[PDB]
Amino acid sequence: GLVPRGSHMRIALMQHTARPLDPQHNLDLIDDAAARASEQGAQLLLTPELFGFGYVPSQICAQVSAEQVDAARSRLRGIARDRGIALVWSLPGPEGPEQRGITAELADEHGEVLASYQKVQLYGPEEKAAFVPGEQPPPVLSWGGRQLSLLVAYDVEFPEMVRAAAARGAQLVLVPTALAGDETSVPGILLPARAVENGITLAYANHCGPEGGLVFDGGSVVVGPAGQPLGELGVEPGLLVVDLPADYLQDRRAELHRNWL
Amino acid sequence: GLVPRGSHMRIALMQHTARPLDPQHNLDLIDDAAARASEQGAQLLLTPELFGFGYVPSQICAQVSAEQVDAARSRLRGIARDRGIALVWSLPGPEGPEQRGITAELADEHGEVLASYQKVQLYGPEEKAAFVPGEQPPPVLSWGGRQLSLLVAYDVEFPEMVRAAAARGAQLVLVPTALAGDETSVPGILLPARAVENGITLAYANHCGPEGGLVFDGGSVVVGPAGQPLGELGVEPGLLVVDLPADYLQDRRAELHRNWL
Repeated sequence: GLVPRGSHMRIALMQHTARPLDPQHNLDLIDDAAARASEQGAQLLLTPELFGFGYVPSQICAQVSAEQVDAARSRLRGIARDRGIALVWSLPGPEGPEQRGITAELADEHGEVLASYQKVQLYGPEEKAAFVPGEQPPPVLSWGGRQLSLLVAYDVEFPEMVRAAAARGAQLVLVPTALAGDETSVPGILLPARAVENGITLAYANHCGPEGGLVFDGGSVVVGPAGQPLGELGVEPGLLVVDLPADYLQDRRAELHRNWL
Repeated sequence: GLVPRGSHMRIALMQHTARPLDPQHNLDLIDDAAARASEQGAQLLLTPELFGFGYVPSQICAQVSAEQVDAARSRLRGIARDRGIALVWSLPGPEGPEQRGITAELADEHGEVLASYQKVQLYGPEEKAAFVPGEQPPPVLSWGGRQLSLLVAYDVEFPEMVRAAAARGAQLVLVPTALAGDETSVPGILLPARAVENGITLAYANHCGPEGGLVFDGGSVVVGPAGQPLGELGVEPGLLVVDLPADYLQDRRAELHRNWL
């Protein structure tokens, strides 16, 4: 409903089913969600991993050109500006098909790209055959009165990746994902710990349905710093809208830890 | 009951209330538990943090001598040998009161000390006033057909510490603890993730009652690699006896992670 008293940030997560290799369809779905989110007074929309082309790594590598990626990117920056909402998307990277990774980018409500990130932790042999892993830590930036960061999918399952964001000041970590196979331990067990162990909030936006030979779990969720869900979806398409309201990060002996991994 | 078909390791956890500064009492409680565990066919007993002197950091520093610590240590090695059970205990370290830490040690059923470890992550200002932090990673060793490791209390709440054990081959991480204040997120949220994110089993043995001005939570638990409790206690004294039956550790990009903490 109405924006509450103690909240100045309202976010939205898109959970839907993409059509493999049909960016016009999938980007129309993101535009629809962006509009709906903005109508409900959200200031940012998070969407799932590789949504624009579908989660089809091998087919992205074989069939999607750099010019097609750029065309999608341009449309998404357009959606952010035209729907007046910050937008996090995930696309192949901008290089050629043999040299690019899986990315996440944040555009503000004016359409400016504020931050870009390449997935460090690729999942499985298909991703590793289709994409180059990222080599840079997660970005952290001020937006909306807080420090936001980006990670993609499998990345959040490594405590190191979330710690790398929180070490740089992250408060709100936004994670496009694509999680299939009834993997309940990721949102059920790992995400709450990532939140608690860093004192942060995490938003996790999944696909949810038949798509590319998989059946995605849905279960999109926003987890706060106590490890509790602030909002969660089930298995069907939906738009989750959430108002956001030990000192592990100081106590950790990082100079020793770094030598022990 | 009877040792089951698919299990060759049965462990026990002691959960009890210690009396501050009364090692004879507290070590008699460990001897009792060791006997009971051995009668029930356990091969190893895990006991809680600082149990022999009570969880009273400031008073340990002010009043407990190195010779008193050594006397306790000697009795514990005696209990392991005389009750014919491997034993994990936690005592002040062996140096003088201004130079020692909080330790965990594993003795085998012959009373041989197989491994010793000094707590790296001290909790709060009282611990930090009474003890020196450890500087060495967790030990890992073969016992009973598996690779065992040690950590103490607060250590397990850092993913880095559990990763350091699993990186060295740990399969079973044994954690004396002292957790008070109805801190449900530690066993409820963090321990299951430590298990899942490494593929390991963890045993967590707490105090449980009035002791040293705190009321300890109990909730001793053994968590398996799916994050599920294999056995758990409530808030009262007890002896938990448990039969033990993505490739994160390979996939992690440790050479990058180490630069990002």
